[PDB]
Amino acid sequence: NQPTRVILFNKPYDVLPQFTDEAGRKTLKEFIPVQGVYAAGRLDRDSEGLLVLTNNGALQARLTQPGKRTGKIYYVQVEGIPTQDALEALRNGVTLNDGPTLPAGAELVDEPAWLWPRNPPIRRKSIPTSWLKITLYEGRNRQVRRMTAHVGFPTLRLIRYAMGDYSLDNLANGEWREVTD
Repeated sequence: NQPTRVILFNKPYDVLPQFTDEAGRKTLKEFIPVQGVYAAGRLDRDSEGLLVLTNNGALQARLTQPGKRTGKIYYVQVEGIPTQDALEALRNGVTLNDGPTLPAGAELVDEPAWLWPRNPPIRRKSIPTSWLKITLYEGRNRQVRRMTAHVGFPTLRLIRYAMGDYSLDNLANGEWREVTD
């Protein structure tokens, strides 16, 4: 039948997680000259980082089926310096307009050594920023951005480092690699 194709991509900012043309927007066609693969877990246009692309239904389901509790690790740049109480809330649960969140990982971290510049750069001189490592097991709309804002520390930049088995290890922004066996 259809030979399996699995590709990992480090998605740039302002690129859609798709191959289909979308008027006025940049897509994966500019980066990955492969047809027939699509996202196993879409990553927002204004997010960056790990995108898994495949043609295989089993893998798609494994990674995306609602309720599968697929783990995702994000590095998030936020305004201010989150308090211990705020981080505890992120770990335990907050209630968004669509309901409570599941328990999560949330830790204050150093700016990652592997970070690349964003073009354009983030959104101020007199206000510090911080980095969080957030580990989620759900995939609701703009979830990390909504959670951080909820507890008082809006997101400026969002990078998905890992999803399921996969990570960005050794993948520059805009680069892809094939996963084979």
